[PDB]
Amino acid sequence: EVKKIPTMIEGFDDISHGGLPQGRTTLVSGTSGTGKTLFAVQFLYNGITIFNEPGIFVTFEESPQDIIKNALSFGWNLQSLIDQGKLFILDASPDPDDLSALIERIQYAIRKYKATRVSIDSVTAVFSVVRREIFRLAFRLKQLGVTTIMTTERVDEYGPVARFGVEEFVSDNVVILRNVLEGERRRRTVEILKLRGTTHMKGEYPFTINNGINIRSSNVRVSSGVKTLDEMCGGGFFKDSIILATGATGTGKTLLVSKFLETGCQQGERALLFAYEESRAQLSRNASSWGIDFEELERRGLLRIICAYPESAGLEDHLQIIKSEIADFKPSRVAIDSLSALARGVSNNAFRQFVIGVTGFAKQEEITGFFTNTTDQFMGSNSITESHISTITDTILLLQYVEIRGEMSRAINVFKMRGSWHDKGIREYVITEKGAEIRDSFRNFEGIISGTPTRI
Amino acid sequence: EVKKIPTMIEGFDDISHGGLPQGRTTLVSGTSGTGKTLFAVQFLYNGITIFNEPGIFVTFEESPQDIIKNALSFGWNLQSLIDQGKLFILDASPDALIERIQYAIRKYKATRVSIDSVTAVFDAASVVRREIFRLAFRLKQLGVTTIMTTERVDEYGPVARFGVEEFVSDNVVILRNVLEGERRRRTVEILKLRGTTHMKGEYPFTINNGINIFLTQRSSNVRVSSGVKTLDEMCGGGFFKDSIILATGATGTGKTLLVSKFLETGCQQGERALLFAYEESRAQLSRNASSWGIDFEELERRGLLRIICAYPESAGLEDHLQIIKSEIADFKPSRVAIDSLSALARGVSNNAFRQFVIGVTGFAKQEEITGFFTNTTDQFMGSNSITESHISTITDTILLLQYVEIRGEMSRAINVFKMRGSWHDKGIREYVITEKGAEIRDSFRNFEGIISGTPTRI
Amino acid sequence: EVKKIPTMIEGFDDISHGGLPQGRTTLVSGTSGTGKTLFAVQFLYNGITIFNEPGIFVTFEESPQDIIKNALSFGWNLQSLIDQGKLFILDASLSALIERIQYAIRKYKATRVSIDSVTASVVRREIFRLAFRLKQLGVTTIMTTERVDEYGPVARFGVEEFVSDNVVILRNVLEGERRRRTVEILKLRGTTHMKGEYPFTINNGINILTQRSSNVRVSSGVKTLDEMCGGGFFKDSIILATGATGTGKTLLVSKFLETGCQQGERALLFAYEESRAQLSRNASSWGIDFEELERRGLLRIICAYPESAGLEDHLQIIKSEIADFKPSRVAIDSLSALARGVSNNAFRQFVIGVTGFAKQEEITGFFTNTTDQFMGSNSITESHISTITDTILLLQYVEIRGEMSRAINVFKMRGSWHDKGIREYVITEKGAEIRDSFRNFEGIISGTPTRI
Ligand SMILES: Nc1ncnc2c1ncn2[C@@H]1O[C@H](COP(=O)(O)OP(=O)(O)OP(=O)(O)O)[C@@H](O)[C@H]1O
Ligand SMILES: Nc1ncnc2c1ncn2[C@@H]1O[C@H](COP(=O)(O)OP(=O)(O)OP(=O)(O)O)[C@@H](O)[C@H]1O
Ligand SMILES: Nc1ncnc2c1ncn2[C@@H]1O[C@H](COP(=O)(O)OP(=O)(O)OP(=O)(O)O)[C@@H](O)[C@H]1O
Ligand SMILES: Nc1ncnc2c1ncn2[C@@H]1O[C@H](COP(=O)(O)OP(=O)(O)OP(=O)(O)O)[C@@H](O)[C@H]1O
Ligand SMILES: Nc1ncnc2c1ncn2[C@@H]1O[C@H](COP(=O)(O)OP(=O)(O)OP(=O)(O)O)[C@@H](O)[C@H]1O
Ligand SMILES: Nc1ncnc2c1ncn2[C@@H]1O[C@H](COP(=O)(O)OP(=O)(O)OP(=O)(O)O)[C@@H](O)[C@H]1O
Ligand SMILES: Nc1ncnc2c1ncn2[C@@H]1O[C@H](COP(=O)(O)OP(=O)(O)OP(=O)(O)O)[C@@H](O)[C@H]1O
Ligand SMILES: [Mg+2]
Ligand SMILES: [Mg+2]
Ligand SMILES: [Mg+2]
Ligand SMILES: [Mg+2]
Ligand SMILES: [Mg+2]
Ligand SMILES: [Mg+2]
Repeated sequence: EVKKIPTMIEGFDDISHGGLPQGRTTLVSGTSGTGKTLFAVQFLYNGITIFNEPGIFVTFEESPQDIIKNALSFGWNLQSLIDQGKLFILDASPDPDDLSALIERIQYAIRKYKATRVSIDSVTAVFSVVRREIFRLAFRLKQLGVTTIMTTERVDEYGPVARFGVEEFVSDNVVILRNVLEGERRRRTVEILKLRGTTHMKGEYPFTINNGINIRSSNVRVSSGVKTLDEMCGGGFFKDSIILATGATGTGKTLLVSKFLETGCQQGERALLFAYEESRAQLSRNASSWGIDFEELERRGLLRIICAYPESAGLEDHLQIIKSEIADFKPSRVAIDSLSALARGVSNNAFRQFVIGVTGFAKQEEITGFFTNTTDQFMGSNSITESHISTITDTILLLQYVEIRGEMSRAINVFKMRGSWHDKGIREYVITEKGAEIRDSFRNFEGIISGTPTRI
Repeated sequence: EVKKIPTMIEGFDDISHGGLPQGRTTLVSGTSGTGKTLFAVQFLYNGITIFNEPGIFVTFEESPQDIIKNALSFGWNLQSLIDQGKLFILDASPDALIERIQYAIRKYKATRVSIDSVTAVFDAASVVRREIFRLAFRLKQLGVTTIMTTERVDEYGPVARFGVEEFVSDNVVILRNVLEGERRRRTVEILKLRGTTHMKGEYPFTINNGINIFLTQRSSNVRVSSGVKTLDEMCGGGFFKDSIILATGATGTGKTLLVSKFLETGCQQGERALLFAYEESRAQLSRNASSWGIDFEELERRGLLRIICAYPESAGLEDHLQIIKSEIADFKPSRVAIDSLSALARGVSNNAFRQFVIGVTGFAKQEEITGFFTNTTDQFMGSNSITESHISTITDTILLLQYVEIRGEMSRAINVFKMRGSWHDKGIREYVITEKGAEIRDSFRNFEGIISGTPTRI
Repeated sequence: EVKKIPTMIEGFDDISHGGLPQGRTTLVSGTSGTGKTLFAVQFLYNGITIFNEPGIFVTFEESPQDIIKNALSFGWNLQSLIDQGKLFILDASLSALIERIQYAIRKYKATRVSIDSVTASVVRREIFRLAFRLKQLGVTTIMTTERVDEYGPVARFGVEEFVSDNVVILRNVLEGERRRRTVEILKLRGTTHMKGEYPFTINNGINILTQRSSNVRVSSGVKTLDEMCGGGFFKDSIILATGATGTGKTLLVSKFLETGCQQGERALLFAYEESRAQLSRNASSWGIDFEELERRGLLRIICAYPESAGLEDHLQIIKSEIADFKPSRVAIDSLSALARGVSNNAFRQFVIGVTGFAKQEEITGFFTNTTDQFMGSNSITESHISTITDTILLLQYVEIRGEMSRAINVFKMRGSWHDKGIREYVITEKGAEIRDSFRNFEGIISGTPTRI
C-alpha cells in the first residue's frame, strides 16, 4: 500500500487515515487566511520537534523574519531550529526595487540539511504554463524522496479547487481549507478531496486555530440536590450521564442547574457553569432567593461561572472555549444554560455537531453533564426538543405548566432514565425560598400533558 | 510575538483584541460609501490626539481641503494638526510616489500612514500584486503602521478588485453595506491578522461619532411600582428595578395602557421616563392616556416624559438601536418603554431582530434602567406561544394578557407568567378596563381550559 | 448492430446493459479525484485477467511507477501483467503520438486502450483524429477528461462530448458537508442504457426486487410479543420498532440479538447513538452480557457517528460487515439517527438499499425509529419508510391517572395474523412485561385517553 508520514496536526492524521502520502506533493488550497501558511509551518515544525526530520520552507512573498515572528504566538521557536541546522527558510521572494534555477537551489538545501519534509508557500505567487511548472517542481521533489506541501490560492469557497483550474489535476494529493460565512459567523473546515492510491475520510470536517490547526460508563450514582428528584431517578442521576432539563420559559430549569452545581461543591468537587442568558450578578441574586450561595462557592475555588453571548462567537469556537475551561478547571460537574440559546439562528446540522461534541467530550472525561432546553410552546407541546437532540441524552426531566382551578401550576416528570428505574408520576412541584418542593401526581385529572386537564 | 497599536475606533480594538499589528499593512476593502476613508482618517486622528503619534494621509483623488472639510462634520480639527506638523496630507492626485511618502515619514517623524485608495492607481493582476508588495515592503522597512483602502463592486464577491490584494497584506478588514430587503446594514469583519488573534465574522456598526461598532451587569432586590396596586401584589411587591418586563397578548388586550401606568408612576416619583412608540403618534397616545387621567402633554412640557415616535420601516434595526442608545445617554431615564417589539420584528430576519433585543435589553440592564417592552401576538386566541420571535428567555418578568369567552362575551385575564428572583401570583385573573385604568379581580376558579380562550364551566 | 464488451466493473455492465460499445471511444469525464484513472485502469486490468484481452495505458502526466504503485492498494499486480506482455504503459509525459499508439497496439495485439488524460475548436479535430485512428485499428477506447464543476460543462472545451460516441460522467457532489459519488451514462450512440446518476463507492475498484420468502418463524426474545406476532417474527422480514424517546426500542433490540446468539446464531448490531460501554452496562441491567456473546464470537457491535461518513459509505460498511461475519440477524439502532440532516430521497435510497440486502441474504432485519413527537403522533415515521417494512411495532406513551404509562401494538404484520391490542407494558429488571389493552378507555392512540 501507499506509505504515509504523520503531520501530527491535531485530528488530521485521523481524517487522512495515517498522514500525508510519503515522497509525494500535497496541494493545500484555500481563500485568504484559511490557515494555509499555518498547516505548511506546522508540518515542518512537528517533523523536526517530534521525529527529528529536518525541513525546508520555501517562501515567495512573506519574509523569513515574518514567518518566524508569526510562529512565536503559538510558542513555536523557529530560530532555535534554524540555529541547530534542523530548519532552513529559503527566501525566493521578488526584488523590492528562473524555474530551473529555483529547482536547483531547493535541491542544494534538501541535500545540505538532509531534509525529508518541504513546504512551498505559495506557488500561486510565482505565476498550461502553470500545469508544466507544478509538474516539474513535483517531479524533482519526488526523485529526491521528500514529502512536500504546496499551498495555492482561491477566490470562491465552493468554486474551482485552485486559481488556474489545473493545479489539483497535477497534484497526487489535494486538501481544501474553507472559511464559510454562515450568516454573520465564519466556520473553518478542512477537506481531503483526493489522495491517489489510498484511503481518506470524505467531505468537510470542522477545525479551529488554537495552538496550531485543531480538527466508558458506570453504575455510580450522584445527587441532584433535590431529595425527592433523587428518589424519582431511582437513587439519583448517574455520574457518567448527559441530563436534559426541558420545558417552557419560567418553569424552573435554572433552579435545577443551580441545585446540581451547589450539590457537587458541598462534596468538595469543582463545578463549571456556561451561562448564555443571565449575568453572574443576576445568577447569584436569583440563587440566594432559592437559599444557594454562589459567591461563597466561587471564593472557595469550587464554582466557576463562564458568562458569554451566543452570537459573540461561532459554535466551533464556543466548543473550543468549553474544552479549554474543562481541561484547565477540571470539573466533575458541567452545566449549559441553555442549549436552546446556542441553537437560535444556526443550522440544525451545525447545532447537532456542537451538541455531539460537548456531550462526547463530557462522557470521555467521565464528567456529569446538565443541559437546559427552553421550548417555544409554553403549553400543549408534543415534543421534548425542537432541535431533536433527545437521542443524544441519557436522562430527560420534563418541566410543564398545568392549568388547575384557574391558576398556573407546574409538574415535573422523569421522562427518560437510561440504565435505571424511574417514577412515572407527573408530579406537581412548587418553587419557594428553599427552591424546589415536589409533591404528588394529579390523580383525578385527564389531559395533564396537554396543559389544560379535565377533572374526572 | 505580534504587538498591536490602539485605533481607539469605538468597538474595533475589542474585535481585533488590541488594535492593528504594529509595523505592517492592514487592507480595508469595501463598496462605495462603506466608511473606508472614515476608517483611514480616524486611525491617524486618534494616533495624534490620544498617543502623540504623527501621521501621513495619502490621497490619489480627493483634495486635502475636501478631506479637512469632511472631517469637520465629526468635530475633528485636522488643520490645527497640520499647523503643528503632527498631520501631513500628501496629494498624489492627477493634474516614485514611494520616494515622496518616505520623505514625509522622516520629515514629520510619522508612525502611522493611511493610503486612500490603492485601487485608484491600478491592467494585469500580476502588475497590482508586485506593486502592492513593493509599497507594503518599503513601509514595513520604515517601521510605520499602514492602512491601505481598496474598492470592490460586490458585497459578497471578491475581497478587493483584482483578487490579489488580500493575499499580499498581512491584515485584511472588510467594511460591508448590505441591502436586506430595502434597508442597509453596515458591518465590519477582520478576515485575517497574520501571527495573532481576532474575533471572526461580521459585527454591526453605525457612523455617528466616526465609526461606532456595537454579559457583565449589576442585579439588586430593589422594587419599583407598575402603577397598578393589584399587579404590584401579583409580582410579589413590585417589578424589580433591575429587570426587563415583557407584556404580551392579542391586539386590544391593554398592553399600551400598562406602559402608560409604568411611565406615569416614574414621573410621579420625579424620575425621567422615556417612551419609544412605533405604532401611534404623540397626539393619539395623549388622547387615549387622558382616558385614565394621565396627562402626557404636561409630563412632556415639564421635561419628565419624552416620547419618540417613528415608523419601523424608516431605519434599519442597527440605526433604531443607535437612536435608543443616544436618547438614553442624553435624557438619562430611570424607566424606558418600547411599544412595540412586535412592530420592529415585521419583515426583518429573526437573527437581526434577536440581535436588536439582546442590544436594547443588555444596555438597559448595564445602566440599571427598568425596561418595559410590549409584544402583540398574531393569534388572538388559542396561542401556545408567548412570542413568535422567541425572545422569552431574554426577559425577566412576563405579563400574559388574553381574551376569554365567558357567557357569549369577550372577557380578558392577566397572568404573571414568569418572575425571576421573586414569588408571583399563579392566578389567571379576570380584569376590566375603565377610567380607573386596569381593574384586576379574581381568577375563574369554576372553569377549565381558560388559557385556550374558550373555557368550559364544570 | 452495436455490440458491447463486458467491463466486469461491479454494477457497470447492468447500467450499460452489457458494457462499453466495442470498436469505439467512451469519454469518462469528472472533476479531480472522481475515479477517472481508477475506471481507465480497471477496464484494462479486467480485460487482461478475465477475457485475456491485451491492453495499452497511455499516460500524459502520471509516471508508470505511480500508476503501478497506486493499483497495488487494490492488489492488482500490474507489473506481472507487463512482464507477461499483456499490458503496456505508454509514457507521453499529435501525429507522432498516434504512431507509437498504433505500433504498441500491433506489437501487443491489444483490443483495449485507456488514454489518461486527454486534457493534458482545435481540440475537436484533435480528439476526432485520435478517436478515428483507434476505430480503424478495432480497439475499444477509454478517454478521461477533466471538469471544473459538478453540474457545469460535461468536459472542459464544450466539444469533447459531441465527438465521442459514448459519454460517462463521474461526479463527487457536496450534499451539506458530505461527498456523494455518482456515475451517469449520458449517451451511447446506437444502443440502450439506464438514465441519470447511480451511487458508487471506491472499495475494490469502482463498486456501483427478486428475493425468496418463506414462512419460517424466529423469536423476538419476548414470549408475549412472539404470541402477538402470531408465533414469532418471520425469518424473511424487516421489523420496524418505532416510538418516542425512552419507550424501550434499544431493550427490544438487545432481546432480538440475545435470543439469536443463545441459539448458536451470529447477530450483528450497527449502533449510531451509544458507545459499546453504555450499551453493555444498560444491557447487563436485564441479564445480557454483550461482552460474553462477543467473546464467544456470536455477537459483533459496530459503533459509529452518523455525521462521520455519507450514507453510501455507511451502506458499504454494513454490506462488507454482513459479507465478513455472515449473520442470521442484523439490527440498526437507529434509522432516525441516520435520517438527521440528509435529504429524504438520499435517506430512502439508503433504506431500500439496506432492506434489499437483508432480504436477498435471508437475514432478519430489526431497525429502530424514534419519532419527533412524543405524544399524539398521526404518523409511523416522519421519513415515510413504512411501506418498505414488513412488521411494524408501535411503542407509545399513554397518560393514565396522572402517570406516564407505555403501550405496544403490532401495527402491521405482512403474511400473518397479529394481536390488534394496544397493550400496556412495564419495563422492570425482567425486561419488557406486556399486559392487557386498556379496554375501558377511548383515545389511547392520542396518548391522553378518557375513562369510558
Ligand atoms: N496565535 C494565534 N492564535 C489564534 N489564531 C491565530 C494565531 N495566529 C494566527 N491565527 C489565525 O490564523 C490566521 C492566519 O492563517 P494563515 O497565515 O495560515 O493564513 P493563509 O491561509 O496563509 O492566508 P493567506 O493566503 O492570506 O496567506 C489568522 O488570520 C488568525 O485568525
Ligand atoms: N423566591 C421565590 N419564591 C417562589 N418562586 C420563586 C422564587 N424565585 C423564583 N421563583 C420562581 O422561579 C421561576 C424562575 O425559575 P427559573 O429561572 O429556574 O426558570 P427557567 O425555566 O430557567 O426560565 P427561563 O430560562 O425561561 O428564564 C420564577 O418565574 C418563579 O416562578
Ligand atoms: N458627519 C457624518 N455623520 C454621519 N454619517 C456621516 C457623516 N459623514 C459621513 N457620514 C457617512 O459616511 C459616508 C462616507 O464614508 P466614507 O467617505 O468613508 O466612504 P468611502 O468608503 O471612503 O467611499 P468611496 O469609496 O466612494 O470614497 C457618507 O456616505 C455618510 O453615510
Ligand atoms: N375609556 C375607556 N373605557 C374603557 N375601556 C377602554 C377605554 N379606552 C380604552 N379601553 C379599552 O382598552 C383597549 C385599548 O387598550 P390598549 O391600547 O392598551 O390595547 P393594546 O393591547 O395596546 O392594543 P393594540 O394591539 O391595538 O396595540 C380598548 O380596546 C378597550 O377595550
Ligand atoms: N486503495 C484504495 N482504497 C480506497 N480508496 C482508494 C484507493 N485508491 C484510491 N482511492 C480513492 O480513489 C481516489 C483516486 O481516484 P482517481 O485516481 O481515479 O482520481 P481521478 O478522477 O483520476 O483524479 P485526477 O483527475 O485528479 O487524477 C482517491 O482520491 C481516493 O479517494
Ligand atoms: N433497570 C431498569 N429497571 C426498570 N426500568 C428500566 C431499567 N433500565 C431502564 N429502564 C426503562 O427503560 C428505558 C430505556 O429504554 P431504551 O433505552 O430501550 O429506550 P429507547 O427507546 O431506546 O430510548 P432512546 O430514545 O434514548 O433511544 C428507561 O427510560 C426506563 O423507562
Ligand atoms: N393470514 C392472515 N390472517 C390475518 N390477517 C392477516 C393475514 N395475512 C395478512 N394479514 C393482515 O393483512 C395485513 C397486510 O395487508 P396488506 O399487505 O394488503 O396491507 P397494505 O395496506 O397493502 O400494507 P402496506 O402499507 O405495507 O402496503 C397485515 O398487517 C394483517 O393485518
Ligand atoms: Mg499565508
Ligand atoms: Mg433559565
Ligand atoms: Mg472614500
Ligand atoms: Mg398598543
Ligand atoms: Mg487521474
Ligand atoms: Mg435507544
